[PDB]
Amino acid sequence: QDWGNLKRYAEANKELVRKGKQKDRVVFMGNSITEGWVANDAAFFEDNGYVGRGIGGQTSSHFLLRFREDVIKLAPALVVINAGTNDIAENAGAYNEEYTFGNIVSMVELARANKIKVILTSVLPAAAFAATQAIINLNTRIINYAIENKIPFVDYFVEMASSYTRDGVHPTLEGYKVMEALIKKAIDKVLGS
Amino acid sequence: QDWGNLKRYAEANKELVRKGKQKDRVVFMGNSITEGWVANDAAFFEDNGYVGRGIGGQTSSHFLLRFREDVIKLAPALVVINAGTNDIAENAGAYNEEYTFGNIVSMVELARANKIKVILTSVLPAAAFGWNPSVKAATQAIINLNTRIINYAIENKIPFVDYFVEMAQSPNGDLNSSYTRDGVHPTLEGYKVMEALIKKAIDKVLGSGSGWH
Repeated sequence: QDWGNLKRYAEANKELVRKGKQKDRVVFMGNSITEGWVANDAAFFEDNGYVGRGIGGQTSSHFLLRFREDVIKLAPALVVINAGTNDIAENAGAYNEEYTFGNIVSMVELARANKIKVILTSVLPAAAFAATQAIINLNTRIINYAIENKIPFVDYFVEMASSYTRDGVHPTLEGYKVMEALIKKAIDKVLGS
Repeated sequence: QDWGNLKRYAEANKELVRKGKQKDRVVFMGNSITEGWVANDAAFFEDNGYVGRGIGGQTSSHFLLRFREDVIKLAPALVVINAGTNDIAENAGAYNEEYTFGNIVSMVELARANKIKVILTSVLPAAAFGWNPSVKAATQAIINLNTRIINYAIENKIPFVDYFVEMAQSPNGDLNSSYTRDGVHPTLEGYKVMEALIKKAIDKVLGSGSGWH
């Protein structure tokens, strides 16, 4: 058993460490949208020196368990954390806003303890404006925390289903292309500052 | 679902916060050893203002998941971490020293981010019994993990309480046979050895809490 799925990237991490620490490496942590980003446009990551560490179906608890191996040990300059909303889908009745939010705080604090800059992101489903309440309440709580602690963040807007989404939840390839320009702006500002 | 077992102490944490803030609270994070310590010797915790947050069978990965709710949100002065016994025992999966040691470091960094002092501790010696061939390899893993912990403690000026050296026996490095009956918990005599060490170390960090006596 390997509940956190540290196995998923363990060999890939080994191959990275063998190739030497890298300037301005950015790690993307997240669930299926982050996983699907690499699947849909691997060259965006490879060309930019970005490392995708997304795993579909996972919660912020899994992210916290993988954080040291899949982020800290890669010695990145910056980590993009897409976490929060997916716990509501995945945990359904057991979702607890305090626990999810606390996992995000924990990863921010681990990143900062290791001199890794942070961008928090969220991909807000279109029909989020049943779980609307939980999604908005969590996103607003993260926004307030981000402002109070000067954490840059990016709220990707998913249109109503559109050449950018089929279901109003997940990006198409074209939807990923427009998320790329936006996240790059955020990253290059954070790395330059 | 609640793989970390945040449910175990959720209600007890609520009732603790209801009773108000305590300046010198110490939280003990741990597995069956720590859970059974409160069961066998509640007075040691109650008399000294310590809070036990042990859960049986749990690994350092569980502890990392529970750390914010069961340590940070209790606003303690200090957290005692004893982690590793079940990582090595493999009751919850294969053992990886890097993963386990890294979970301990992550807890230390979360503690420090929250102005909580840390005492790190040795994983206890493995108990030899019957026809269990895994015990000699577990002892080598325990000693190697404790070495990673103690060098990290030295590097970061963190106190390290060496239960192991006081509870192991020669030549095999396994548990003093007197110090366990069930192979899961120290006996009370074993807990008393651990109490003298950890209380001395807590009092060194926080000062004497004896009051007027």
